[PDB]
Parts: sequence; C-alpha cells; structure tokens
Amino acid sequence: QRMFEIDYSRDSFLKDGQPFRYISGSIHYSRVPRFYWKDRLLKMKMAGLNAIQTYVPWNFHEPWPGQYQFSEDHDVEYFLRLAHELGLLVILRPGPYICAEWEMGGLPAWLLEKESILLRSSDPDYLAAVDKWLGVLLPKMKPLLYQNGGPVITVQVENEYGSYFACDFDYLRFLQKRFRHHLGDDVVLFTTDGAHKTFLKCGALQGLYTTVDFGTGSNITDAFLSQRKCEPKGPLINSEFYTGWLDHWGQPHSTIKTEAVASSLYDILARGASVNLYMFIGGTNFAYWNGANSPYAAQPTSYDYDAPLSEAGDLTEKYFALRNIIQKFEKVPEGPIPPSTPKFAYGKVTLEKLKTVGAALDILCPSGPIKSLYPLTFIQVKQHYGFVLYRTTLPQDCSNPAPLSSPLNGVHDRAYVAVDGIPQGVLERNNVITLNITGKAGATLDLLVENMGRVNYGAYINDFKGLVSNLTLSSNILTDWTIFPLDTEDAVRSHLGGWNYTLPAFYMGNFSIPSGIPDLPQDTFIQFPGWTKGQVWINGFNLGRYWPARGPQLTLFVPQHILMTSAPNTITVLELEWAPCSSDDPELCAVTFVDRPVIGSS
Amino acid sequence: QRMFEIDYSRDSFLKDGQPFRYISGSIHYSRVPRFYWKDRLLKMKMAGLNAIQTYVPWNFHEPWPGQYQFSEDHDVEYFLRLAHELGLLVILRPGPYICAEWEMGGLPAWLLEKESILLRSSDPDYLAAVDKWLGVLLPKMKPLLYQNGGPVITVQVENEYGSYFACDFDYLRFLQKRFRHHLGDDVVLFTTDGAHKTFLKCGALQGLYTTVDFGTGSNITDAFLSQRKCEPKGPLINSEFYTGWLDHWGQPHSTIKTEAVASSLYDILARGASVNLYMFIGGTNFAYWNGANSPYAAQPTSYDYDAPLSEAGDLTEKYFALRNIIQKFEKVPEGPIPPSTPKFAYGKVTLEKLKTVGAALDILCPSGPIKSLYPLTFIQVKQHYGFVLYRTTLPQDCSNPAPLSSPLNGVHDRAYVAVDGIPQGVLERNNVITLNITGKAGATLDLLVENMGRVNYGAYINDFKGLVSNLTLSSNILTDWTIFPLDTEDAVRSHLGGWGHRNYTLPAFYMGNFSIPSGIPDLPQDTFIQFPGWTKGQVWINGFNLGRYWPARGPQLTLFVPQHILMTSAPNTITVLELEWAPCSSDDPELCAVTFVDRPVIGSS
Ligand SMILES: *[C@@H]1O[C@H](CO)[C@@H](O)[C@H](O)[C@H]1NC(C)=O
Ligand SMILES: *[C@@H]1O[C@H](CO)[C@@H](O)[C@H](O)[C@H]1NC(C)=O
Ligand SMILES: *[C@@H]1O[C@H](CO)[C@@H](O)[C@H](O)[C@H]1NC(C)=O
Ligand SMILES: *[C@@H]1O[C@H](CO)[C@@H](O)[C@H](O)[C@H]1NC(C)=O
Ligand SMILES: *[C@@H]1O[C@H](CO)[C@@H](O)[C@H](O)[C@H]1NC(C)=O
Ligand SMILES: *[C@@H]1O[C@H](CO)[C@@H](O)[C@H](O)[C@H]1NC(C)=O
Ligand SMILES: *[C@@H]1O[C@H](CO)[C@@H](O)[C@H](O)[C@H]1NC(C)=O
Ligand SMILES: *[C@@H]1O[C@H](CO)[C@@H](O)[C@H](O)[C@H]1NC(C)=O
Ligand SMILES: OC[C@H]1NC[C@H](O)[C@@H](O)[C@H]1O
Ligand SMILES: OC[C@H]1NC[C@H](O)[C@@H](O)[C@H]1O
Ligand SMILES: [Cl-]
Ligand SMILES: [Cl-]
Repeated sequence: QRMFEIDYSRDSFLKDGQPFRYISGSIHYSRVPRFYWKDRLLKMKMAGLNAIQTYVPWNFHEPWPGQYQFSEDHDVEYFLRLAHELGLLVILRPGPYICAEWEMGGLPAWLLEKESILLRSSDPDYLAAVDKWLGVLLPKMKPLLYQNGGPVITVQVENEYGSYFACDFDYLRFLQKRFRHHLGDDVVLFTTDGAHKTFLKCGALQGLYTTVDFGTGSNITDAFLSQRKCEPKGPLINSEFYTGWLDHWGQPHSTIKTEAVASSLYDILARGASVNLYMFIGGTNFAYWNGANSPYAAQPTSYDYDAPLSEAGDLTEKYFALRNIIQKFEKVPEGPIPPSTPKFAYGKVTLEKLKTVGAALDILCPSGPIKSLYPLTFIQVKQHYGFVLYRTTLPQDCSNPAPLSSPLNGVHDRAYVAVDGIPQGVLERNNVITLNITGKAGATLDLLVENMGRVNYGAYINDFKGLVSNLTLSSNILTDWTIFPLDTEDAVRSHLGGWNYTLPAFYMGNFSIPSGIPDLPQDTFIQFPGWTKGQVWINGFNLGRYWPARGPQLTLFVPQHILMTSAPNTITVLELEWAPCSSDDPELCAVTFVDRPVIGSS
Repeated sequence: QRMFEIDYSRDSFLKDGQPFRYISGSIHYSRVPRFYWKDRLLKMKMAGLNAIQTYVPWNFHEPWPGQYQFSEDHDVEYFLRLAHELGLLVILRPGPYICAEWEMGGLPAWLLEKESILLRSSDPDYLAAVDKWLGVLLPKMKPLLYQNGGPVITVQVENEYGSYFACDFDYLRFLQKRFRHHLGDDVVLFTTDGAHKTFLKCGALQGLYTTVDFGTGSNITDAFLSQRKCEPKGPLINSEFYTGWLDHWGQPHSTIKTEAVASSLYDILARGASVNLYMFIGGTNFAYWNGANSPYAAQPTSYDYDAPLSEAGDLTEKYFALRNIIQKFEKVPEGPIPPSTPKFAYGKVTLEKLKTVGAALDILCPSGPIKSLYPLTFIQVKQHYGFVLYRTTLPQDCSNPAPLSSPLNGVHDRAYVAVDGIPQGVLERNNVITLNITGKAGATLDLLVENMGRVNYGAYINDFKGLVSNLTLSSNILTDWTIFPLDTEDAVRSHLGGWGHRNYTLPAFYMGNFSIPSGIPDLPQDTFIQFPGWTKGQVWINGFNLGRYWPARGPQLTLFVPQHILMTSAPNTITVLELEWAPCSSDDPELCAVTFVDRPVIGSS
C-alpha cells in the first residue's frame, strides 16, 4: 500500500506515487528532554516543515557492550512515533558515526579498549561492534519505515565519510549491506558530504543516493552542481542547510543573520530541492555529551546554535522569518503556535562546601584505586566520562619550584594539580604542559583529570583521555600511580554519602518552590558569578559544564520538569579551580537563577 | 490556649499575650476561582500582609432556603484553611448583608417572596431567615476561630449599617446575640462604617468594636478622630482603605494613583493603626453576581478595582509599591514572588447561530410557563438571576406603530422586544419606558427581560426584577401573560439539548469550538475574550458562565478566561447569548466570531 521512492524522471521523490519534496528541520532527541519533545516537534510542524531529521547517537544507547538504554529520554522509537502522530515524516541518521558536536561523534568510548582500533573503517573489530549495534537498532527502526506504516522516509549511511582520511569503500559497502539486510530493499539510503568534489570523492558510493550540505556562505548553484556530478538524476538535496553554527569555549558565540538564512532557504526551495535545516532546534549537551574539534577545543554545554528555536525552545525572529519563507511555497498549519515557555528567576541560592574531591574518595571510588607503575587512560580504568584522580608521591624535595611536565602533551584534557592538599594550578592540553610545583619529599601529588569531551571530527576521534603519556618531575619520569576512577554521578545523587586556586570540591544548597501554583515550577537559567569552572547538578540531574571564566556561555538552561515542589530542590556544584567560598561572606558562596539566558558573552 | 483580644489599656490587639497589629488585604473567594486561591493568597503573603479580609456572600452559599453550596468554588472552609496554612490570619465579614458591588449586597433574592419585607431590620421574617443562615454558617466558622486553632481573629457584624436608613438597633443587638451564641464570648466582634459621626450614629453598637473605612481622599487625622469618638480606647482601624474604586457600565474605568495609595498607607501604618486594603485583588463577577447602584447603574463583570493585584492576579507597580511601604514597618517574607500568570492569544474563533431564545423555549423552560392576568416578577416565578421571557398577544391591530409602555417605569432592568419574531428594540429601566411596535392583531408579543444586577447599596436593595408593574399598549393595560422562567445555565451545559441529559437581531445562542493541543507543558494558559462587532450579552466556555459583555458601553471590552476551564484535545465550546445585535447576518462567516487576546482591555475610551 505505502511507497517512498526516488523518481529519476522528475528529479524528485515520489511518495505513494505522488511528487513529493521535503522541507525538514534537525532536532536531536538526545539534546531535548522528552518532557519537551512534543512542544518542539509541534513548533516545528507549525513552521511549515513536513519532516524532521535526527541523529541516533550510539554511545547514548549502548553505554557498555550489550547494555542498552531505550527508555524515557532515550526512547528513540517513541520519539519517532510522536513525530508520526504529529504528521511529520522522518529522515533518520543512525550513523554509526554522527559527528554532531557530540562526544566522540556518537561512537562509544569502549571501542578504544582496542587501543589500535581504526574507527570508521573496515577494521574487523570496529565492524563486529557496528554489526552488533545495527542488529539491535535497525530491527527497531524497520517497523517505523514509511513502507511499514511509520514516518521514516530516508536513512543516511555514515556521516560525511568523504571528510575522513580513511577512504575505506569496503566499510561503506558493509554498512550498505547491513542496512539492507535489516531494513529491506525499498528504503531510500543516502549519504551526506560537503558540496565539493574533494569531499564527494571518498564519501559517495554506488547504490547510496549522494546528497550535499552547505550554509548561507556557499554558492547554491555550484553546490548543487557538485551533487549533480554524482547524481545526474533524482532530487536535489541539501541535508544540512546551516541556520547557524557551533561554538567553542573561549571563542565568540556563533550567529548567522536571519536575512541570510531566509534568502538561501527561498533560493533552495525555489529550485525544487528537498532541504533540511541544521539545526532547527539545537537544545543542550547535558552531562558530558559535548564534543570537540582538533586542535583541541571543546564545544560548550549550550547547543543553541543560533537556531530558529532557541536552546529552551523559544520562538525567535528567525523562526517567524523562515516560517514566512515556507508559506510562499506551501500552506502551513492553521491556529496559534505553542508559545515560548515562561521563565522564572528563582534568584540567589547560597551553597555550602560539602567535601573536597580529596576527602570524598571512599564515596567516589568505593571499589578502591588501581595501582599502576605508569599512568593509565580513562579507557583502561573503565571510565568514559567525567573525572579521574591520579595520585603519586613526590620522589624528591621541592622546596624550590620544580617543573611538573607532560613532555608529550599527554594531559587529556585538563588537570587540577594539588600537593599535600595545596592547589598548585592547572595543566592544559595544547596550552600548558608545564607547571612549577612545591612540597616536601614524599608529599602526595594529586592530578584531577577532566575529560572535556572526545573529539568528534577529523582524524583524531580515537581520543582516549586521562594521562595518556608520562609525567616528569624535574625531567624525571614519575612512577607508582594510584588511580581513582570517580563515580561522580552516584556520589552527587547521595549527597556524597552524607545522606589563585581552591581544591576541587562539591558545594550544595537547597531552594523550595511552592506547590499548588498552576504556573510553577518554570524553566530557568543558572548563573555562577564568582565561580570559575565546574559541573552542576540539580536534583541529581547533570545539567552540564559551566565556565564563566572563559565564556561565551555564562548561563545553563534548567528545564522545569526536574524541579519539584514536594520537597526542597538541591543544587550541587563541583568547582574545579576557584570557589567564592573562602570569604567570611556566606552570601558570596552562591548561584543565581535568572529568567534570560546569556550564551553570547564577550 | 491561643488568645486574641483587644487591649483597651494600650490601644492595641493582643495575640497570645503579645502586642499585634494587622496589615490585611481584601480577597473575595467568590470572585477568584478556587484553582487560583493559593496563587492569590501567596502573592498577598509575599507583599508583607499578615492577614486577609473576606466577605461571605449569603446568596452565593444558599441559592434557596435549605439548599446549600459549600463545595468546590463555594468552599469557604477550605479557603480559610488555605489562608491559615500560608500563615495568614483572617478577618471574617459574614454579613448577613455585605454590599460589595455584589448582587443585592449578598442577600438572597428569595427573601423578597415577602413583598413587603424590610431588609436589614428587625422585620421578623428577615430575622427568621438570618437566624437559620447563621445557624448553618457560624458553626462551620467556630473551629476556624483563632482561639480554637484557626486563622479567624476578628468578625464583622453587618456592613456599614450606619449608611442604611432603618437605624434598627434591635437588628444589630439580634446579630450580636446570635454571633455570640454560635461563636462564643471571646471572639472580637466589630462594625465598619464611614468615618463620620453621621454614619457612626446608626452603625455602632455597645459591645461591637467600632471601626471606620476611608480612602486616599480623606484626612487621616479626622477619620481616626471620628473612630475615637466611638472608641476612646483600643486599636485604630481602617477596615476598608481603598486601593482603587468600583466601575459602572458606560463610565470610564476607575483608577487611583499608586503614589496616593502608597503615601496614605505609610501614614496609616505610622499611626500604629491596623489596616485592611480594599481590594487587594478584586477578581471577577462571574455569571450574574455583579451588583448595581441607585439610580440604577450596574457594575460590570470585571472587579479589577485597579487593585494592587489585577483581575487575573498580576503583580502591578502598585503591588510592588505597597510591598515597599510595608517593608518600612515589618520584615516581609524572603524568596521570589509567584509570577503573573502567562497569557495566551488563542486568536479568532468563528461562531454560528444555533437557535434563537424563542426557538429554544422547550429546553429553557422544560416545566412549562406560568400564566397570569398581569405580569409577575422574577421572584414570583421563582427565578433570581438571568432572563425571563414574558409573552402575550396583541389585542389590537398595530399596522401603524403603537406605543408599548411601562407607565410606572417597571422594566427591571432591560427588555428585548419582539413581535412575531421581528425585533422591535429595547425597553430600559429609567431611560426608555416606551417603544413603538408594529404587528397584526393577535401577533405574539415577547419581552425577554434581563436582571442586570440587584442594587447592593441604599434604600432600594429590595429590587424584585422583571416586569414589576403593568405594560400598556396605546395606554391600555396589556393582560393575559404567559411567563417562561429560563434555565439558561442548564440549557447551555446540554448544548440546548443536543448532548442529551446524562437595528436589532432576535436574542439567540451562537456557538463555536476551538482546540488546544495536549502534551504541551504551558498550554492551556489564561486568556481574554473580546467581542468585536457584538453588542450585549452573556458568554460561556465549556458551560462556565464567564459573565456579561457589553462592548457597546464599555469600559470593559475583554472578559477574563481562567485556564482551568479550558481543555486539551477535546473541543472547547464557546456559547454566546447575544441580546441586541450579532455580527452574523452577512455572507461573511468570518465576522461571526470572537477573539482571544493576551492583554486585558478594561479601561478603553
Ligand atoms: C554562483 O555561481 C554561478 C556559476 O556557477 C554564477 O553564475 C553565479 O553568479 C553565482 N551566484 C552567486 C549568487 O554568486
Ligand atoms: C618555573 O620556575 C623556573 C625557575 O624559577 C623558571 O625558569 C620557569 O620559567 C618556571 N616555569 C613555569 C612553567 O612556570
Ligand atoms: C612511560 O615511560 C616508560 C619508560 O620510558 C615507558 O615504558 C612507557 O611507554 C611510558 N608510558 C606512557 C603511558 O607514556
Ligand atoms: C536540603 O535538602 C535535602 C534533601 O532534599 C536535605 O536532606 C538536607 O537536610 C537539606 N540541607 C540544607 C543544607 O538545606
Ligand atoms: C487634617 O485635619 C487636621 C485637623 O483635624 C489638620 O491638622 C491637618 O492640617 C489636616 N491634614 C491635611 C493634610 O490637610
Ligand atoms: C412613537 O410614535 C409616535 C408616532 O405615533 C411618535 O410621536 C413618538 O415619538 C414615537 N415614540 C418613540 C418612543 O419612538
Ligand atoms: C396592573 O393593573 C391592575 C388594574 O389597575 C392592578 O390592579 C394591578 O395591581 C397592576 N399590576 C401590576 C403588576 O402593576
Ligand atoms: C463542538 O464540539 C462538540 C463535542 O465534540 C460537538 O457536540 C458539537 O457538535 C461541536 N460543534 C462543532 C461545530 O464542531
Ligand atoms: O555543526 C556542524 C556540522 N558539520 C557537518 C556534520 O555532518 C554535522 O554533524 C555537524 O558536525
Ligand atoms: O467598593 C466600595 C465599598 N464600599 C463600602 C462597602 O463596605 C464595600 O462592600 C464596598 O461596596
Ligand atoms: Cl540531524
Ligand atoms: Cl473584604
């Protein structure tokens, strides 16, 4: 009964034998609480989109081999059925690598247990893992295919493989074969690459429909000409038409002008091309889900993207402008659009020190440390995200400053250094590979190492994290390590079992919200004036990383559904560098909730 | 164990042996949906108020003798417990007459079944009915008294009795006896009157503590001197310090400057006086609950009052200004204040005519009409609120226009007139007592008569409603009437029977539906409904009577729609009963419509 195909005669899609063109927007279900899925999708539908496009992050669903997460916020099948309910078609991008400014481009860190693994290639062990994953994911997606009564109209294989150095065509052919095994012979499979022959060379494959991506800076004729070299016939497709851009900590917030996005969108649509707006809503990298680029620069917690729907789902002037463009081509749904959420400034909330990381090792590492002659990586100690403590003893007297160094630039990505509980400062990947330290002979040398996000693009996606090479003190290699993987998420859930720099430490405070008020709790934004760099949880939910010292993001988005009115709300901060809490003024040791985000600070 | 008393020695109250003075604000639970009680009460607490003051409208709780309403939106006991739970004290004002720009000052219309009754007096039938009511209400209030562990610290007896002509001191003593009987000998009982000896003369009583009321235009020293003449010792008290004022249809919206309320408040508090701010939130006269003044002028649906909290509960500049003054005397609660609710513009919703009133008679009057030689009042036909259809036959040919008159000005308060389904215009209390009509001999003459609100103040609170005197056609008395009391609320809730029972246009019901999506955390939201092109009538959403609209007069153009009556997925049904002229005749279906907006317009030109 139901069919979706490429017709090579009208340079078109045919949906149930009818000319069809898609106008789609990207929304990542892993970047929006499920509480808000229907809000965002309905806002997208009201804009005149007839489809949405989404990535399936493998590492979001398979945190350990054979251990799966498909419930609640991880319920991709529900997310797709919801889109379908709303009258939206779906362009599925299941990877296995997705890029996406996301931790290791969606690839599970446990792949790195084979240290020599060649990711995104025909490496047999990489293929065997991919095959197992596809064996779990694709039979789920099969009933959601259009032909079987679901919303999924096309499926991307890999993601910009043409940008990767490997150029392993047998890898692409394997994915093609495995996608066909699980999904059948009708589903439209495609690939996406930059709009240039240099990208298309290694990214395009026979039997996979070749599509391009490009933003407002690209000559649209030339871009589609490049697609046409690969596909003389069939629909013109821009799979990621950029509505904005990504950010890095320390760099100015990226924006793209509404007039530019509207102008290019109209041009693309007028050509009869199918198009997807990347991103339509960007949302948030909660917890440790952000990625990074090479040379090492991490993307922030916010994935606002300057998208037409803001981080918290707000209707922007860009939203209305693009809706007006769509309305020139298609009738858009009638009625009022769901509103931007109300925001509430809960105001100042004082915190008090709970414990330093150093004093909390029983709770953070209840299994005990691992001893090693030389340092081990995050992967080797079986921890993928967050923080690992490296401990040794000083082999000599350091009454005069002595150089602590990582000659091979092997602090991945940042270390907070202490000696006998006295903070010495910070080592940084690519920036600070030496720090002068002092302490007595036999003093305890501690390095709290942060994985700031695995690189998600380029050759260096095999990003282990930790002390990945030796440390030297006064030119001598430091040996005899006591390494504590840190169970930060459990420890914060239990209030740490108690159910110029400062030592890394947890600070906690409470605030109440009245019950029986129809419009509370509301969404809010948490700000950290006087703090420096760390992690924040509210009611045990890890909202991400703050870094007001570096910017551009100052505030973090707090969705209302994690806030309660039946018992006090808890806020826990792990501050890594300097806390405003040693002063005699307790009101300084405090966070503030405001009703407007600040993501573009100078 | 717990104690609350007047300390006469030290011109003070004592709460548990400790000096105390109250800073209170009026909230009428009968004018706020219960869905929002905690919201309003918490904002009031956050303003620095340590008590609230409220009226108990008798008619709101006893629609017929022996039939009582104390549940859901009528749950006074719950409201008072909620206030207590928030740490607020309560000054209770149970009447039995409350004035309050409320229908008949709170008195039940069925009191008028005795035509010659003298309300607010020792009239035995009035007292008998008052006694029965107090014996139901006051035992419910007893456990909520401060000394029994509840919030209620003082209780008003009557309401500005000194403004009433009767000056019946037996009546005041009778109330005092009965309040003491039910509530006990410790409760502080007090009266409130205008701050002048001419008012205090008939309002004050030995044994009831005399308080005064006054707003920003009064000299504070003089006002409190007038109290002190009556109460040389004890706390100074302003029981109604006006934050704004009431409206009438056709008059500009009343406002009082923030700076004036703020300055007077500072001066009252600086004297050590206890004070209640009337109103703190005004809210809404939903359904037919509004009052009227004499000479006949009805107050509108909105009771915004220009209060510090707006009709929809919004934090205004006035709110923050008054909080700032209170902060100069007391510590005000810490923490952020619950916000103004979000408002949402659902937009235009088309309606279409369902049925005229004349066509819906079977559903509106399922028990059939009452026949009478001369017209009967609302009270006589056992209808208190809303609309009654009076029908007769023309005794003469009126091919040439013939004058239909109420010679004694007895259309109370408005009549929409039709002859054989042709609208003839409007008869109006005071303003138009004659209307020329045409029709053949034997043609059906209909007058749909609306009760626009029983006068709530003055001598003329015995306001019967309907045709209260004869009609004349060409000077001859019209006889042989068929009178249909109309169950509009029942009929609207059954979609004029469609859902079963589990220049002028004819008065008619117009209906339309709109949907709100489900699964959206922030929908439904509060809204405001506007009626462009409409004239005068009544409005319901999902069977809830939102009140009266009259964009033809103003100043209120929009009506407040609380979000809890709106539903998701299932269509919301809007019913408009238009009385005079609907924008629905033309080939433009788009004109027959209402519009939901996100800002109130209650102060338009
Ligand atoms: C894009 O390139 C084509 C040639 O391929 C040229 O004709 C055109 O001027 C360019 N368009 C724009 C907007 O620069
Ligand atoms: C550390 O101290 C030594 C000797 O004072 C000095 O030469 C060097 O520049 C310092 N190095 C760093 C990395 O601060
Ligand atoms: C550290 O140094 C030792 C001795 O040179 C060497 O065996 C080892 O490869 C190094 N380990 C790391 C993790 O760099
Ligand atoms: C905060 O609340 C938690 C649980 O929500 C409670 O156990 C604790 O006693 C409170 N602590 C403080 C410092 O307010
Ligand atoms: C109010 O009246 C008193 C005398 O009773 C007088 O002293 C004062 O001037 C008056 N106040 C104002 C503001 O006129
Ligand atoms: C009624 O009609 C008469 C003509 O017979 C005219 O004198 C009079 O003004 C009209 N009355 C009204 C109320 O319009
Ligand atoms: C109407 O007129 C008759 C005859 O004069 C009179 O007896 C009766 O009381 C009047 N009724 C009303 C309701 O005015
Ligand atoms: C409005 O909705 C109700 C319930 O679905 C239905 O009975 C009524 O017929 C509806 N009217 C229209 C015009 O849809
Ligand atoms: O936002 C930039 C963008 N580049 C192209 C990739 O395919 C996307 O996942 C992404 O990382
Ligand atoms: O709003 C005016 C105010 N007047 C005095 C009365 O006591 C109140 O009920 C009231 O009507
Ligand atoms: Cl996507
Ligand atoms: Cl009151």
